[PDB]
Amino acid sequence: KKRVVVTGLGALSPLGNDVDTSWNNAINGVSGIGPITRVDAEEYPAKVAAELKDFNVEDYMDKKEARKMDRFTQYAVVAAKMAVEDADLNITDEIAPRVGVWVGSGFGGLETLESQFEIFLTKGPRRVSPFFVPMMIPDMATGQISIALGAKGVNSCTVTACATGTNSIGDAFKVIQRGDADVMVTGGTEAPLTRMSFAGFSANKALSTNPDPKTASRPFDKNRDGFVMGEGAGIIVLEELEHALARGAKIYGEIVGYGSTGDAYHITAPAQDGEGGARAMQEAIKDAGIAPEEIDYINAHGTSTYYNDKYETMAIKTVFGEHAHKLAVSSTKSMTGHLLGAAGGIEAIFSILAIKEGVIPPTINIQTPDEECDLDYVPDEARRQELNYVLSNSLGFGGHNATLIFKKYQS
Amino acid sequence: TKKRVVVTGLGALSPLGNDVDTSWNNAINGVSGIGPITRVDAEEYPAKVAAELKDFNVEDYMDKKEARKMDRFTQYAVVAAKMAVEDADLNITDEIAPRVGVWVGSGFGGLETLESQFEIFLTKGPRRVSPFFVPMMIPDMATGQISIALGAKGVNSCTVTACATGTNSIGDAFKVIQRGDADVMVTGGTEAPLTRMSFAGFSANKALSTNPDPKTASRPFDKNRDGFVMGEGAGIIVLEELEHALARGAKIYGEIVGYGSTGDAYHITAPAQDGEGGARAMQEAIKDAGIAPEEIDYINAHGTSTYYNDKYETMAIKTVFGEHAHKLAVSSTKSMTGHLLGAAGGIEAIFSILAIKEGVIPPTINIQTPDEECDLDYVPDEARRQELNYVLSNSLGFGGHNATLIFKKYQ
Ligand SMILES: [Cl-]
Ligand SMILES: [K+]
Ligand SMILES: [K+]
Ligand SMILES: [K+]
Repeated sequence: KKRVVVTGLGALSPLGNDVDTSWNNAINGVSGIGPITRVDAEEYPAKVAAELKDFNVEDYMDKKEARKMDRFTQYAVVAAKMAVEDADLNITDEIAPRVGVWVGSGFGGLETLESQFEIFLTKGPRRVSPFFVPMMIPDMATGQISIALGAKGVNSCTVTACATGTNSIGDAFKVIQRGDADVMVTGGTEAPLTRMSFAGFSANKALSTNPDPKTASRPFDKNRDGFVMGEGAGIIVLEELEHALARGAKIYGEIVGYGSTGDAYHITAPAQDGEGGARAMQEAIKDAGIAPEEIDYINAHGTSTYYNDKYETMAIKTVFGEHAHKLAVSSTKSMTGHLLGAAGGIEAIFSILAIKEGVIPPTINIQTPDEECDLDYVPDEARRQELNYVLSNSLGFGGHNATLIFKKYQS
Repeated sequence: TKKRVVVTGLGALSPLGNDVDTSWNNAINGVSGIGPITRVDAEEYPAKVAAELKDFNVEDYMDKKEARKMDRFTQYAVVAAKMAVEDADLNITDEIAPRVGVWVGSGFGGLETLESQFEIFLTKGPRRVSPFFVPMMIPDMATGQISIALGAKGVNSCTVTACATGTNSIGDAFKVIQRGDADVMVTGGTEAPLTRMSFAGFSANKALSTNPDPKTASRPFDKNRDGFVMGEGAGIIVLEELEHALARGAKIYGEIVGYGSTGDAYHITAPAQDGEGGARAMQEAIKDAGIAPEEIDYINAHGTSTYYNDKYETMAIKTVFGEHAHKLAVSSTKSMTGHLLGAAGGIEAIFSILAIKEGVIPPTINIQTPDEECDLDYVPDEARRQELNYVLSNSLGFGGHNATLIFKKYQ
C-alpha cells in the first residue's frame, strides 16, 4: 500500500476566498452567516445563509470562460488552481497521466437548470443553450478542473449529498494507495443557493427558520432547529509519499483512514442512535490501524439539525466509550453553515490545518446545553493543542456515512 | 489486499426488454429498440427517434403510492437491482448486511422531477414544492433507495460521469471488493433521460442524430452516421468476493479483472484527437488485468454513432492492439439499444458478461455504407457464436471521462 500525503490546499468559503482567510476566521470563531442575498428571502421560511463575500470570478479567469461555467464549477476551478499553486506542483506532459481529479458536487448546476428551463418555457427548446448540458452536470467540475490543470489520470465525480466531499477525498486516497495515480486533486464543490434548493429544503423543514444570523447555526445547542445553507469549495492535493519527497513538496499531514457505510433506513432521516455513523467511524479506525483512543479531535458533521447532532453524539459514545469524554469534538458548521457537497472538502482542510498548526477550531453559538449532547464541543474559543490524529465525519441525507482520518506527518 | 471478484447476478430494464433474458435474446437476434419518440412531443425538437422501454408499467413491481415517490431513474434502478439480487439468489442475512454495499450511478438523476417541480414553483409558488423533491431528484437516490429495499449496509456511493457512469460505478465497486472492504456490491447505472430539457440540450449542441428514420438512425461505424440516439433503462449486477460466492453456492457468470480510468483534459464535449485518452484507459485496464493486449477476444465498443466517437474509438483500438486490432471482434450494441447515457456502461457490462457466459458476440446492426476510417471487424448484422476468454467494454464519455472494464471467463 502506498502512503498518501496532503501537499496543497485550496478553498472558497463563507469565511474567506482562500484557505488562510477561511482558517484564520474559523480559529477566531467568526461567523460566515448572514441574511440571504442570492435569492429573494421573502418567498421562504429560511432567512439566513452562508454566502461567499466579495467573490469576483473575473479575478481568476476571463469573463468569457466564467460565462460558460455554473457557479459550482467556477468555485471548483478556482479552488483547484489555488490548491495546485499551493502545492507548487508542475503538471508536465511527463506526469499528466499520473495526476487525476476526483471532485464531487451534491447538486451540480442547479442555477443553470433553473435559468435554462425558464428559457425553454418562454423561447422554446430551440433556444436552449448548446452549453446547457455540460454546464449543469455535476461531473463538469472534475471535467473543467482536468482541462484547466492538464490532469490526465484517474478521473471521477462522486455525488452523495452531504457526504460528497468526504467520499471524494476517500476515493482519491484509495486510488493513490493502490498505485493508480501519483497525485489526485480532490474534494467537493457546491453552489446550492438557488430557488429550488431553498424551496426543497424548506419543504421538508431541514433548514433552520431562525431569522437571527447570530443564533441560526448552533450545533449541539438545545434550541437548534435545522441547518443553515452555505456555498463554496474545498479542494486538496493528495500525493503518493515518495513522489512528494522526490520533488521537495511541503507536507501538511497524512491521510490514513477512510470508512463508508449505509444506514439502509430512510430517504432523509438518520438512523436511530447513529448506528451507521458509528460503523463508518469504526471502519475508518480499522483502516488506519489505530486504537480509538488515538483520536484527539473529531471535526463533527454537526449540521445543527435536531437528529444529526443527537445521533452523532450517540455514535461517538458508541465508538469511543470512555474516550468520548476525553477527546475534543467541534462543528465548524457553526461558522460556515452546511456546504452540502463541499462540506467534506472544507472540513478536511480544517482537520488537516488543525494538525499542522496545532489548533482546534471551536463550535460557536452553544448558549443552551442539551442534556443529550454532553460531549466537549470546544465552545466559543479555539484551543491550542498538539494533535496526532483527527477524524472528520459527513453523515449525509440518504444514509451516506463517510469518515476520514488524518495523521500528523512523521518520516 | 487483492481478492478475486466474480459476477453472481444480473438485472436490467432496456429498450430491448424488461429483463435480462429478453434484452439479451433480442440483442443476439439483432433486434432494434429504436422507434419514434413518445415520451415527449418531438414536433418542436430536431431529434425524432429514441430507444424507450416497451410496456414498462412500474405498478407491476410496486404500489402506485411507492412509485409516486420515485423519479423514473430510481424506479428503473430499484426494479433492476431487485431482479439482480433475485438472480443471484442472495439473502442479505444480519452478519452479511454490513458487508453488502451499493454503488449505482446516474448521469442526470431525477431530471423529470426537477423540471416538473420547478414548473410548479414558477406557477404555484414554493409552498407547492414537494417535501420529497430533493430526495427524488438527486442521483444518489438510486443507491439510497436500493440500499433501503435490500437492507445493504456496506460501502455505498454514486458516481456521476456522464456516458462513463455505469462503467466507472462497476469498476469502483470492483475495487471496493478487491481491497477487502465489502463481500458483495450491487452496482451499475440507471438513467431516465427522455425529458424536455435533455432532448433540448442534446439537440442544442448537435450531439443527437436528427435522422427521422428509426431503421437507420443508430448506425455505429457507418459512413453516414450523424449522432447518437437517446435511450433509457438500468443495468445492475451483483459483484461478489470469490470465496464468499463459493461458500454460499452462488452461480458465477464470469470474473471482473481489469478497470482503467483516464481523462482527456481537452474539451467540455469534444473527444480528444485520435482517441488518445481512450487508448490510455484501455491500456490501464489491460495492465490492471495483468494480460497481453492479444488476450482480448471481443470489445463491446462505446460506439455511440457520432462521427468523432466512432472514428476516434477505432483509432484508439488500433493504437492499443496494433496488428491484433484486425484479429479481435468489435461491436456496438448501441446500434440496437441506443445510448443509455449513465446506464450504458451497466447494460454493456451485462452484454459483455453474457457474451462470455453464452459464447455469443452480439452484432452491430445497421452498417449499410462502409467508412474507410472505420475498417475493423464490427460483427455486422448477425451474432457470432464463439468461445470467449476476455472481453473489454469501453465508455468514452462526454467531458473527457474514459472508462474501461475487462471481464474474464470463470473456469
Ligand atoms: Cl448530430
Ligand atoms: K426546521
Ligand atoms: K466533518
Ligand atoms: K461498451
